Amino acid sequence: HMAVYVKFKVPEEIQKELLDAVAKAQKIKKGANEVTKAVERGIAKLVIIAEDVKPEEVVAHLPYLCEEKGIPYAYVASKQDLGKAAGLEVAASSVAIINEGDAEELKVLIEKVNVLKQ
Repeated sequence: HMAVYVKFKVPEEIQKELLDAVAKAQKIKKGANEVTKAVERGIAKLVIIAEDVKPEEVVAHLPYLCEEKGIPYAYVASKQDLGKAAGLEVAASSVAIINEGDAEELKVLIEKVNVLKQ
């Protein structure tokens, strides 16, 4: 695979961690338009982007925006799965965690991602 917008590989074990962060979150934003607003306003603490978004242009601006705003981001395989972790019955291309369920887990998972992306 790897779409152009997928800038680093996130293995399955950290993908699960990401999904589980999303499911236990207290407040999220869902979908590219809401996610992009939340990064632009500086309320996202972590952005999670599906790898299988088509058209890819829906999410292709997100890694750049996140990097330019200092916001951590990473990937999961499935937008279906992402939408179910976010409490939906439809897919989500992207999720932003606004208020997380476990602070300490978020800070460990954000570092894990830093490392992946080096």
